[PDB]
Order: sequence, then structure tokens, then C-alpha cells
Amino acid sequence: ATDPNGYIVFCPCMGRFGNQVDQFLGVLAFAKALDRTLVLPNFIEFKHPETKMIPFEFLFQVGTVAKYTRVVTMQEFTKKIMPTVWPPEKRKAFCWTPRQAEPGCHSKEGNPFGPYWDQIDVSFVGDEYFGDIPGGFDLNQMGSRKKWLEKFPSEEYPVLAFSSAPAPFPSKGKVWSIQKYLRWSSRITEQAKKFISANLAKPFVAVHLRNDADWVRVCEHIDTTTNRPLFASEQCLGEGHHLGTLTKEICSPSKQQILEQIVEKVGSIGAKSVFVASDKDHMIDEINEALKPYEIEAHRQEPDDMYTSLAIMGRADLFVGNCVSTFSHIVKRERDHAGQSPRPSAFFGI
Amino acid sequence: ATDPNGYIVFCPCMGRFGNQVDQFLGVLAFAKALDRTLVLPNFIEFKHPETKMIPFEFLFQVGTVAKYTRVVTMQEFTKKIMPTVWPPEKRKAFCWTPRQAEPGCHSKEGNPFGPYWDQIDVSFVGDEYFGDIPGGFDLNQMGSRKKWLEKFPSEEYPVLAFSSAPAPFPSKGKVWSIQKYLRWSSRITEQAKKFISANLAKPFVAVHLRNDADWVRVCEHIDTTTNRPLFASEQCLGEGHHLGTLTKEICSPSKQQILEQIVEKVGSIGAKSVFVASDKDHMIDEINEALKPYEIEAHRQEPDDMYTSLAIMGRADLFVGNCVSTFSHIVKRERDHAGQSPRPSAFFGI
Ligand SMILES: C[C@@H]1O[C@H](OP(=O)(O)OP(=O)(O)OC[C@H]2O[C@@H](n3cnc4c(=O)[nH]c(N)nc43)[C@H](O)[C@@H]2O)[C@@H](O)[C@H](O)[C@@H]1O
Ligand SMILES: C[C@@H]1O[C@H](OP(=O)(O)OP(=O)(O)OC[C@H]2O[C@@H](n3cnc4c(=O)[nH]c(N)nc43)[C@H](O)[C@@H]2O)[C@@H](O)[C@H](O)[C@@H]1O
Repeated sequence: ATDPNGYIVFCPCMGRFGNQVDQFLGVLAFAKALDRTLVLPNFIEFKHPETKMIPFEFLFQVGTVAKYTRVVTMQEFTKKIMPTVWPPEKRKAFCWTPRQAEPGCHSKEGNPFGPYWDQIDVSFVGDEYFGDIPGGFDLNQMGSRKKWLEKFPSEEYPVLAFSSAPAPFPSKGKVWSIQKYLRWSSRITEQAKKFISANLAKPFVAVHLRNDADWVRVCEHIDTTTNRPLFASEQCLGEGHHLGTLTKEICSPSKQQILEQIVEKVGSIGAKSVFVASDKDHMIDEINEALKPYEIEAHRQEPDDMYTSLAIMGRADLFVGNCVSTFSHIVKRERDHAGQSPRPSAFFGI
Repeated sequence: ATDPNGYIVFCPCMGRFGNQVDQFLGVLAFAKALDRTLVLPNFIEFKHPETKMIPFEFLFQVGTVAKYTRVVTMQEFTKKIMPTVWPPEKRKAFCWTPRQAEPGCHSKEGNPFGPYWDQIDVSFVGDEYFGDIPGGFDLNQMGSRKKWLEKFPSEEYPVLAFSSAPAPFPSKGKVWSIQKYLRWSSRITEQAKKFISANLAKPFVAVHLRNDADWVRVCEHIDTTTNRPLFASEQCLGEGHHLGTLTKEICSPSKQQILEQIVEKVGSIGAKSVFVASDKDHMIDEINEALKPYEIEAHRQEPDDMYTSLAIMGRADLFVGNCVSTFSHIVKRERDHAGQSPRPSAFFGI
């Protein structure tokens, strides 16, 4: 059959993988609160000549996420549910308020908005708005699940379709534990285990080095006097930065600081190898020189596969991440929540 | 001196004049609720080779709006307040949440967003978000004025700058009475009085005929089974359309229906002339033929000045508007609220 309560489908249409997963956590909680089945999103990759949509199940296990709330794959939704439950004629786009491009949602305007819905051959014929609902999409505390059910009954609205993820960004502390239900696919887990077995004598420290030019730019624009959250910064500084001040040294550690701190961590755990995940400079030669007194080496994947890297860092004896990066935030959350007890993590500059 | 509580400045960056005034009502109430002075917006005109910014005071009286809440002109703000209170270095843009274009507000992206802020020589250097405040910008019922003051103290944030008006669209019934405080400038009022004296024997019926091609398109896309608000439709059908169903005949009356209803209204009040305001077809010859049994004529401005037209319709013995048009909504509100008692109005198809 199909879910009489209906469905939610959305585009993780903001940012790269870290941003997508960060919003996806909130969407999961949203769908559960509305008691509608979530269509699992295609994730989006930008480092190709065109945008690339990746099936949820290529990366994560459907069985594990199902344990949190009802889900269906994108394949099952588009091939089996959509044609009868949600024909082209009632494909309404949902958004907060009508917007300047006729004022509406404009769901397929720009990238990745267009290519995402085009990939599943979906166009919208009308708009629905939810900005007038008391509490927005924040359904637990400021709880308005009754108001959503009342405004969008399942019979008239079997599918709620959002071109922006109906979840805060950055994520709220309350949804971080949902990372427990995102388990890497068998394929990725096995690649992680093989790389570790072949290359990383235990215990190993894994580090995330986020250092490409766009990043240095983002860090150097930190306004230390307003001290607002920046991407995942609350993962190390607490909600609203109650623990301290985000600095440039935390956001973008110098090469010398990275080395000092790696060597320090290797010493604290008696590490027998280091794993490096980087968006650009893995600093393998520099780290190896710094590691010579310990007669151990740093290792990376060539090429660096971002998903296997995340998985390897989740398995590390110690993880040292970048506090600002939502990419590091994935690891921090998995390390915190995948098991019954937290595996330890640290952050550069902290 | 200057307001120690600080300022709000915003772009009425959605839609044409009717949409701008409709949001501007909500902004006025918002500013009053936060007890900050509102910088009066430049209104925006699109029917030129480029976008044109119009000073508030060219159209409306500053003295009258001041009676509702503290305001300052755009000229006074940019020439006298801005340089010391809000230098280039602390010009932060405010928005609901970071968005896909680095994720931020992107306040000057597109039109009229760019040209509006460029007109007052303003660029933004950082972003602030308010989506995390319980209740959004809806400060009376769901009241979060304390939360705004706490998050944005006046000393660190002397100017709250919004590239989208911090007000619902379409407007909520609760702000419609604020139309009382928008009185046409002396210049427009006098033009209205002269046109009436010279051309419109009293009592006169004024009609708004909204009939250009973009409009017929918007009307023909009405989904009668979801029966959601469309622009100003709640002005005749009540909040959430509790009074009835929006139809195409209401949104886009036929020529025959327009004539029938004009003739009917002329008969009910013993009218001695008709005034027509139109975005395209004033139907002067057709209305005159239909009016021959009454030996009266229909009259229009050549060219049709939209502000003087609004003002003339506000002064009419009877107004017959278009329920869907926010342009008609201005007149309906002024007729309802400018005086101590409502002047009568009606709507085609109602
Ligand atoms: C500047 C801002 O940075 C934010 O990134 P941040 O939170 O680190 O995290 P993400 O949203 O994942 O964006 C960073 C992307 O860069 C690549 N990347 C980062 N670290 C690694 C790595 O260790 N290995 C590999 N192979 N790739 C990496 C990868 O595609 C990743 O999704 C953005 O999402 C914002 O939208 C904005 O662009
Ligand atoms: C299709 C939708 O229609 C909405 O318009 P709607 O609510 O009627 O009201 P407005 O937001 O004013 O947009 C209609 C504009 O068209 C012109 N116009 C309409 N009626 C008259 C008139 O009687 N005389 C003159 N001179 N000009 C008129 C004028 O520029 C007016 O601001 C838009 O604001 C939405 O953004 C969207 O475009």
C-alpha cells in the first residue's frame, strides 16, 4: 500500500555534503513530528562539469535510518508511489512565503534547484506557503504539528515538496543525535576497514584539514566582536558560542599549529599512524617530517574520496577536526552518537 | 540627536506598488513593536528602462505616518544619521537564514535588490539571522520583542537592515487599519481634487480595471479546489477565504460583466459620472456606450498616473475594485480607515 499520512520530499539544495547532511538531520525530525514518510534525498556533488545527484542508499543504509522514522528511497517514490499518489497536476511546491523571482516559491530557479527536480522529472504547477503557521517548521518546542495537519490534510496534500530543506541551518543541538541513524553503506564501510587494515597501524589519529582558498576567505571574514555561529562552530563552542570566541586560528590553523597539535595528539595516545583527510593540502610530507621522532607516518587516500574519508575518521582512535566545518561535524556527531558511548574527538585551536 | 534604540531600514523588494505598500504596513507595525525608528522606504517603479526609486515623501505625508510610530526620511537617514551611527564597516544585512546564492543573505543579488541599496550607496560586509528567534517577525501575538532586543541590542546593532521587508505578504487583517496613516502628499491630493472638479460630476463611481496580459495569466491559474489566498483576495473573501471561493470571474471579470456591474452601481447611487483606473484597457468607449441610457460618461487620466488614480478612487462616492489586486486593496483600506467612518466599496464578481 502507501502511507495514508502522505509524504515529504525535499532538495538538500544548500551547500556541499556537510550542509546537506546537517539539514537532513532536521528534516528527519520534522517528518517524524508530522508523522509523514520521508522520501530519502539524493545528495548533491558539485566537483564535476555538472551537478551530480547521488542516491541516499549509495552512501547510507536505509535499514538504519528507518529505525528512526518511516522512509522510502527516491527510486521507490518515483517509480512506485509518485505516479498514482502525486500526479504532475498536483505537484505543488512548498515554501515559507511568496518571493521575488510572479511572486511564488520559484523551486527550479538556479542550481542545484533545477537539476535536482529535473533528475526526478518533477515540475511544479502551484505553490503552497507555511510561513503563516505559528512556529514554522520547528515542531518540538514551539510545537505546531496540529496546525500543519489542519492546513495540509493528507488527502488533499499527499506529498509535501520543499525546494529548500525544512530544517534549520546550522543544525540545532537537539537533532545532532539523529546522526546515530546514518550508518555508511556496506560498500563504504568495507573500503574504510580495508584502508585502515592496510595502512593505519593502531591506535591512529585522524585529522580533517580544511584548507582550500574559499575556506581561508571565509575564516578571514570572522567578526570576533559579534561572535555569531559560523557553520558548525557551535560543535566546539556551544550553542550561541557560550563557551568562547571563534577565532581565525580555530577556523584556519596555521601549518605550524597543525603540526604542533598533530604531534601533541600522537604523543598523548601513543599513536602508530596518522590519517589525513583534506579538501586540498594533505600536508603529507610536512606531517611526516614532524612525525620522524615517533617513527610513524601520515597517510591519505589517493584520490581523496570524501565519503570513505568521513567513514575512516569515524573509526579512528582519536579524531581531530575543524570546528567550523560541517564536514568535521559529521564525524564529531557519528563519533558522539553511533555507538553506546562517545569515541573521543578534539578540534584544532581548541 | 539620534534614536538610542536604533533604526530599521529595508527594501520593499517584492512586487509592484500594491505589494510594496502591503508589506510596508507590516513593517510599520514591526518597527513600532521593536521601538526602533523606521527609515521610510523608497518605493520602486518598474515601468521605465531601468528600475526607479521614489522617495516616500513624494507620495505620502511624513507628518501623518509619524503619528503611528517614529520615522525618518531616507534623505535624513543617509545624509545625517548613517555616516556616524552606521558606517560602511558595520553594515550587516539581516535575513531569516543563510541561503544558497557562500551561504548568506545575498542582499544585492538581482533586481530590485541591487539597484535599491546602490541608490543609497550601501553595501553589506556581514550577515545576521533572525530565523532562530521564537515567533519570527510576528511581534504581536507570538510576541518576541524581548528576544529581538536581547539578540540585537541597540549599541551593537544601531541599524537593522533587511533586504526583504520584515512583514508578511499578503498582509494580515490586523495591519490593514495602518492605512489610516498613509495620507497622499499635498501634490497628489491636489491633482486628485482638480481632476474630480473638472471631470467628475458627483456622486461618482470609481472602478479599478486590472486587465493586462500577465494578470489574465495569474487569474487563469486559480486552483478552485485548494482555494488559497491569492494576493489581496482576503479583502473580499475574509481571512483564509472563510466567506467563499475565489473564482476566475472575480479575479478577471469579462467585459460584459464589468459593464453590467458598472451600470448596476451607477443606477444604485444615481451616479453622475464614472472614473476608470486601468493598467491597460480603460474601456472608455464601451463603458460610454453602456452609460448612454443614463446620459453620463466614464473618464480617465491621460496618461494614467497610478498614484493620482489611487487618490481619486479613495475620494469616490463609490469604489468598485478588483478583489485580487493589492492595488485595489490600497483603496479599500483607505476607504475603510482614512476617516472616522468607512466610505463604501464593492468588488467585481462579489
Ligand atoms: C565556505 C563554506 O564551506 C562549507 O563547507 P564545510 O562546512 O567544510 O563542509 P561541506 O558542506 O561538506 O563543504 C565542504 C566540501 O568540500 C570538500 N571537502 C572538505 N573536506 C574534505 C575532505 O577532507 N576530503 C575530501 N575529499 N573533500 C573534502 C567536500 O566536497 C565537502 O563536501 C560549505 O558547505 C558552505 O556552503 C561554504 O562553501
Ligand atoms: C501578477 C501579480 O500582480 C500584482 O499586482 P497587483 O496586486 O494588482 O498590484 P501592484 O503590486 O500594484 O502591481 C500592479 C501594478 O500595475 C500597474 N497598475 C495596476 N493598476 C493600475 C491602474 O489602475 N493604473 C495605473 N496607472 N497602473 C496600474 C501599477 O504599476 C501597479 O503598481 C503584482 O504586484 C504581483 O507582483 C504580480 O505581478
